[PDB]
Amino acid sequence: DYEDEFLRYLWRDYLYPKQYEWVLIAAYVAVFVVALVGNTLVCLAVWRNHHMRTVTNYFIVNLSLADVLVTAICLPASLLVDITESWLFGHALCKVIPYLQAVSVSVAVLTLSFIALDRWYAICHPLLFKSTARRARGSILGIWAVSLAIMVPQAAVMECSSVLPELANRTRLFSVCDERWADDLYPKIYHSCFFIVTYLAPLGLMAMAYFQIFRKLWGRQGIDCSFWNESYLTGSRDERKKSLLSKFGMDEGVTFMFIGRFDRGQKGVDVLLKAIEILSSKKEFQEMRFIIIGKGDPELEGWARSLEEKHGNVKVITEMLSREFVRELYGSVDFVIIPSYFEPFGLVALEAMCLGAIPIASAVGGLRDIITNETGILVKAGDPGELANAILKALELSRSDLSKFRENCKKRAMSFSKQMRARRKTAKMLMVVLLVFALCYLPISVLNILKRVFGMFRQASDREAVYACFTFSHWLVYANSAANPIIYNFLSGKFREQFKAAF
Ligand SMILES: Cc1ccc(-n2nccn2)c(C(=O)N2CCN(c3nc4cc(Cl)ccc4o3)CC[C@H]2C)c1
Repeated sequence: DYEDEFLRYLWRDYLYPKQYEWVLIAAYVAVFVVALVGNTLVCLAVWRNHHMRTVTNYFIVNLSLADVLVTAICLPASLLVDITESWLFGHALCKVIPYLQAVSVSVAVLTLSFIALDRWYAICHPLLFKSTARRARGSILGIWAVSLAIMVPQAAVMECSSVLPELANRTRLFSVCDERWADDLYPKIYHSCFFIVTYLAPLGLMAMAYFQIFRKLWGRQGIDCSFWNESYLTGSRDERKKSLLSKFGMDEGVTFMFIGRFDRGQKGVDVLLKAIEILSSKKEFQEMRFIIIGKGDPELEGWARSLEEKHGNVKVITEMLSREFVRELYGSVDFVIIPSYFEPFGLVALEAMCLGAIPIASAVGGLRDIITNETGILVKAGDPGELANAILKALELSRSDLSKFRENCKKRAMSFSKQMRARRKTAKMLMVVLLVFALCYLPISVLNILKRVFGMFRQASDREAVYACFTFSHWLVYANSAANPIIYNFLSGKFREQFKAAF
């Protein structure tokens, strides 16, 4: 009958001294200061400098401000509650602080989502990529609006109660803050939807987005620009060409060069050979030199050697060469032909371009991205005829200086390589941030979903370790706020620079 009543009456002053408290305090103040100075350093770094004012960094600022909010208001309250098992604040703050916590979690997740979306467009759909500062500073406002709108039920249900309800004796030592619902459907529904909205759906979506992003960035680390440059070549280019041609027993002429596996339906050496057969006539053919380098199918090798013994301006190399010598080739020949069928990386285009070799390549895959206007010739893949015509145009261009074209090739290759490297680094950082986020909010979510929907931890002496789980989960949640600036400091060069300069 009056068991809970009487037991509460007897044990109401039984404080149980927790063995590990000073470590919790130390952890909380550590996280507190680190999150504060870290996130403020983020905000300062971005706001002050102009090169930092990027959409990604505007969002990162939004995230940092969210974390600042949480760290300032909710972290100390969470510390006090978790240590003293009591609510030491007003009835108003009992609604406000958990509300601000929910809202800020929302803001954080949505921010990461917009980061992921922005990067997903920039990388996976470059053509549709629209991302001005006006969009960001206006989308952030939408994030805060929705976040401040959909969290009002939690503010509503937050109540500050103490002694067991329906009890005449309102005597108490301490009060506590918790949720008060009517129908038991309401808390289950709201908390399941809270887990879904603030964790499940956006982290799923972002998992997809970063999956596609990393799939698009995979294997694209760029090339060694320190190796692939003309600096290690001696003399003038035309004299290197003259030396090269005379070394193969040929005379001066507009030199084209293929390098790749002799494949049927990949590197397209067959397209090249066919194109040479097309060029076997015409007046222009004698003005051309061809150097076909590679090794693959015996049929294609024979097909090449036949041309090497038919036309005096065609040399075939099935010999194994060194990178230094390949470099020397790229810095000697006039044009390099990449008749690929689906070339996803086009490292030959980059490596050759860095050495002034002008690319004549099939408009497929990576090549399309690398070779733009005023920096190469692009061909419908597969068609030997259009390739031959491209070679003819190359010849008609060779009756001019071509030097600025080559310098354009160099610049394009270098900027492209640097861009893909920067891209890689950025995506890596954002990935790590998302990951650390997920791991940080995982325990509190598994606990909340196990406490508010699928039963609870309310029965008997099944509470002592559960409190410890909850305190740890809370601390972790706040530790994320300290984590992000550190992540930025290890994985973003510009943030490193600004974090150093701030001292
Ligand atoms: C302390 C803390 C930290 C993070 C939390 N989180 N889990 C998921 C998202 N974020 C929670 C938590 O379990 N939340 C979020 C909001 N809630 C809440 N209660 C709080 C009490 C204090 Cl002292 C300070 C902040 C508080 O936020 C009550 C509802 C419930 C869903 C609690």
